[PDB]
Amino acid sequence: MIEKLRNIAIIAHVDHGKTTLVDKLLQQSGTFKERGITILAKNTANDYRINIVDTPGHADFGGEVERVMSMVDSVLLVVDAFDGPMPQTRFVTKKAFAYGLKPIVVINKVDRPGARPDWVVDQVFDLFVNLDATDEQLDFPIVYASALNGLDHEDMAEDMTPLYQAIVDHVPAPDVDLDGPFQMQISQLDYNSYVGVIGIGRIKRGKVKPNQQVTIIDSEGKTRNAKVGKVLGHLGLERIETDLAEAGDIVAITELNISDTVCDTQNVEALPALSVDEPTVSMFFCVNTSPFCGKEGKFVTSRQILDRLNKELVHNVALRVEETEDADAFRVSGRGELHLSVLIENMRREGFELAVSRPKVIFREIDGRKQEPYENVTLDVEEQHQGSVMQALGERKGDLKNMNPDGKGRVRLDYVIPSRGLIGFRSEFMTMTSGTGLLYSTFSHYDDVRPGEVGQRQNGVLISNGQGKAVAFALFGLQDRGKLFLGHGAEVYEGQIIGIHSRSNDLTVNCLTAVVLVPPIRMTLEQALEFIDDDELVEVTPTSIRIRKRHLTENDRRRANR
Amino acid sequence: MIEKLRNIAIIAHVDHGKTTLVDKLLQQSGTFKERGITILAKNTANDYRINIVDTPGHADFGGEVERVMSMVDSVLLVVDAFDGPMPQTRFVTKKAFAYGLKPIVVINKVDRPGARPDWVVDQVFDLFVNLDATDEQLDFPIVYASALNGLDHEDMAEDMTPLYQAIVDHVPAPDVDLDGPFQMQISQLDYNSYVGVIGIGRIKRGKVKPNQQVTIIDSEGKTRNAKVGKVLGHLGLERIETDLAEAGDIVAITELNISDTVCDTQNVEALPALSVDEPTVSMFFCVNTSPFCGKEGKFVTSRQILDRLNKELVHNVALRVEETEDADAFRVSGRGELHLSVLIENMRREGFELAVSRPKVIFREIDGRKQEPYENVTLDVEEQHQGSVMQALGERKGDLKNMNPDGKGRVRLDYVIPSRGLIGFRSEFMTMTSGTGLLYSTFSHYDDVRPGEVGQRQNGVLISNGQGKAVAFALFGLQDRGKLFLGHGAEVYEGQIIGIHSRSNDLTVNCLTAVVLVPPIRMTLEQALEFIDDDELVEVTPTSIRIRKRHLTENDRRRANR
Ligand SMILES: Nc1nc2c(ncn2[C@@H]2O[C@H](COP(=O)(O)OP(=O)(O)O)[C@@H](OP(=O)(O)OP(=O)(O)O)[C@H]2O)c(=O)[nH]1
Ligand SMILES: Nc1nc2c(ncn2[C@@H]2O[C@H](COP(=O)(O)OP(=O)(O)O)[C@@H](OP(=O)(O)OP(=O)(O)O)[C@H]2O)c(=O)[nH]1
Repeated sequence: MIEKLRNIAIIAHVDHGKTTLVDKLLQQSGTFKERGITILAKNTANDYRINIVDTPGHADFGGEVERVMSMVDSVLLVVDAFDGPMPQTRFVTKKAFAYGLKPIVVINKVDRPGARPDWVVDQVFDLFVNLDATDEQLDFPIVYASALNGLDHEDMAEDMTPLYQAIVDHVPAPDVDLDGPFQMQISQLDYNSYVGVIGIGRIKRGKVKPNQQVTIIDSEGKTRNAKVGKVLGHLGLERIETDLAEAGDIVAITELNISDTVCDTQNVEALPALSVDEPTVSMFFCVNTSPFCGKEGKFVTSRQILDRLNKELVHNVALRVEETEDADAFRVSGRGELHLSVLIENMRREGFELAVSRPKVIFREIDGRKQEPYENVTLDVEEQHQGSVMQALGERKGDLKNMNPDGKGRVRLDYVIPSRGLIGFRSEFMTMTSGTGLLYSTFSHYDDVRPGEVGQRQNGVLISNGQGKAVAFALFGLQDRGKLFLGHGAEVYEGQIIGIHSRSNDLTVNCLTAVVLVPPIRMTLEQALEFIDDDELVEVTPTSIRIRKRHLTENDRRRANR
Repeated sequence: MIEKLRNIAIIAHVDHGKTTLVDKLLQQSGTFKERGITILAKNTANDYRINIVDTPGHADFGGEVERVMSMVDSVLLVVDAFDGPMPQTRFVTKKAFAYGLKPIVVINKVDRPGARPDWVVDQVFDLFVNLDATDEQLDFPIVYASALNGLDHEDMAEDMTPLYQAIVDHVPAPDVDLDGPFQMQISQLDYNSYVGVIGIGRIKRGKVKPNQQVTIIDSEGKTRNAKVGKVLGHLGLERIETDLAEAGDIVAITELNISDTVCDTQNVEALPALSVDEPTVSMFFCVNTSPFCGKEGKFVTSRQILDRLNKELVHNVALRVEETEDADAFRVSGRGELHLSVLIENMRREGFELAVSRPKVIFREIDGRKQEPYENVTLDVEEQHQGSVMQALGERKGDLKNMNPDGKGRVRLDYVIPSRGLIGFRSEFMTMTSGTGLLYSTFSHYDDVRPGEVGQRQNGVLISNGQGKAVAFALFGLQDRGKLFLGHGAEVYEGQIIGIHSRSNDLTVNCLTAVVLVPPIRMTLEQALEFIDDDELVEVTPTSIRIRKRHLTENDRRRANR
């Protein structure tokens, strides 16, 4: 059972000719476009299973495939005999060397009259070498292939059985331990409207029963298990129990994640592996409980938000979601802020109403000291805006690297700064430069702490105390103590922010009780996200953005004290 | 002599009150705004010298100050008693902790009626702590200060002698070796119209005589020495010989560089230290020997180019220049390509005529394997231009990190690629996207090799064979075999490129002998630089850009064979 299994992954390009093979290969199945993940070719002339996971030619985002070939121990790279190798395979293959197994080349479309076998074999070598190995040698691989089912190999018997061999000879079964505690890391992931969350992966240690307690790793939660199932033909069928080394799937746990892990409960722990897919930012997703409880849009009862969040986790790799104590709340994490602000803005137009907390970083503990994540920052501002921007960032732990003046009168700057400290300067490096704040930046890596808090705002806010439209009567008078997000006539409610206060402390005012008034500010989504403190939320609807305190009345604000 | 010296550096901000102190401090000098680098306060009630190097409040580019405080062992930070600490000192000071000595706080303007001594001392602590230390403690420092020459310290005798002490107590003399072979690394740098190149730095080992042979390090050259001089008052005066630990200056060697080194010739070698100021790119600067030998501009005879190159090396820190075998040629290196293309474009408008070779990288040998430099690349292109840009970079060793789609229909991409391989895609990622090729990128660090050559072009070129204007007679006929940088009527010469050829091989054609002609391409400076091969040069004048082969006639091209 253990030495039988052969875990591999297919790769093909615009020459749509994958299976094709598998389809015809099915010379076993139930003897008596398109999918999937995966397909068994359990065959003989031993009854060896052969799990075959499709590696997508379409590059998803944040690198899906890293996870795919972490399962398998070898690969199948199909190529056209007339065309030759192609650029869409370069992304996959270049990632199948460093990690990393024996490959198997498959020269298809030989049955074509327009075809070039000797030339393609030679064309492979030169583009295949540039990717090191550094073996091959064999690299065998170097088969014929005919979907339609001569010269070179063989030729030519049952253009099928010969291949079988190719896999079983050169691809080995995974070095994994049958016995001991159960252990598995979840490589792939998917979802269904009723069924819930789904697993998929190889099996590192032990075995699994349908009803069998387990524990989640990276954090602590240890929810139960219910139903389990494996793979046969183009289908996923149920199973009572199975051992090891099997690309078999699973349901009824948690939320669960890509690069997550879950083993037994005794004599185990833990599971590492990042590899470079870990998230860096956390924020909450809780349902809108404010005075527009399902007014402006359509989707509200936390049931469906979960679905909407889950369904993204199928083809969004760089994303993690987590369950909470209070069930109308979910912590959603990702590769960045604009990786999370995309999710939010997409849901607005679909017609959602909900609220999200402020982005705190993921200080992922890397070896002794509690490391946090940093970004390589690029600025292009005018020379008069340098002395300001140097000051504003030198206060957020702004270590400068290589400023480079560019003749013009315009100057370039290259900072590196902690993610935690880079929350807020997206508003200010625009407010300073006055439109000409050419700036966006990339993630670098995990570095030490600042340390201590650094990305905190000064100011308080001008808070309301009732429902109604803002008036000349109030707004022209309130706006002397700092600025405004709103203007003449706008339905507000108790617990909202209409604007900024000129000092650090906050205020509760009434807006209902020579104007001539100052327009308001354009606070967009991500600007609202970066803005809020550790006691404020961002109310988002399909129509406009409004910001609120977590507690509505002035006295409910005074309640928060421990 | 050795335990006497005290090497320190001043720091002050908009409160222009440096010296001020020094000026009045001169209580020795020759007893019987502005400068400089540096000033001695050789005094007593031992005759201890005190070299004082000004650290500029103006941030230069590529970090000048790293080098400044590499000389000194402590610092003097002057501050206003009324105002307090300021943002321009944040850049300097934050770099005086990690490397790194005892500081000395100086509370000036106490004599002002508007002044706040107790408050400033307290204001220091909080902004001074955020920069770790992690001592202080003392941190003493904490003196009075009156230019005009009470409460707190002292007070108050000769508001001058007390200070002297402050330096001599807490600042130590440098741990350096009097004896053995001579050794020194050149921290600062400057130039004069006749005199030549100048040194400046501390003294690590040994001593120096005026006429005394020596050797340069990082490479091999071992040119002679002629004249040497030290510091007394606001002046640099000559000296017969001096030992160790002395911020003393020097002339008549080489070219010479910042972060360069030069020791004896026996029992020595070598000098390290980068620290992060090393260059990454090399290109040549040779005089224009082509058929516009001093036509369109004014400056040509290699004498003055050297001056122009040298004078930049005073306040351009991220730059290195080197001498050659053929004296009408100089290798100029820097922190990048656009750090070097700025120098070039500036010289054009001044009225220079010269030529430069193609940028090859600086594969600086970092530990065993010959490492080369890499860049964090950022792309913002439209979704239809992704599949192209992935192919074009996957061929230049384009390892993708974190692609991030942004809802719109526009997509973001974050590559990392070897500098060597990123030469050329600045033309192509514009030629693909068709104006919308939002791209510039930052240096990352030194990584392994590709390896092997990767940033080489395919095509040959359409080369001329005589002087005259391009005609309908030729150009409409030549342009069938690839494209053109020029059009109807343009004075050319033998050995120039007018355009591209459709295959990899080159061609020699005549342009003098239904048109209707295709306009030409706009080949700018940096586009011309990235374009040329390892046997082509870029001719730059104050008027327009033209590109040529290194050898003029077709037969002179056939000459290059070994
Ligand atoms: N001559 C030849 N062609 C091959 C071979 N393998 C695949 N093809 C071609 O590929 C197309 C389908 O792509 P495949 O890659 O085979 O589909 P698959 O993902 O399900 O394997 C077919 O085009 P189609 O017929 O237009 O599509 P359909 O009508 O089959 O749907 C078929 O002609 C081969 O060995 N020889
Ligand atoms: N009250 C007071 N002022 C101080 C003190 N130290 C410096 N200053 C002021 O600083 C200005 C000059 O800047 P400094 O920093 O002293 O010049 P420096 O670089 O040569 O030392 C002077 O202004 P100025 O007089 O307008 O310039 P000038 O007429 O002297 O050129 C002077 O009034 C101090 O201890 N007390």
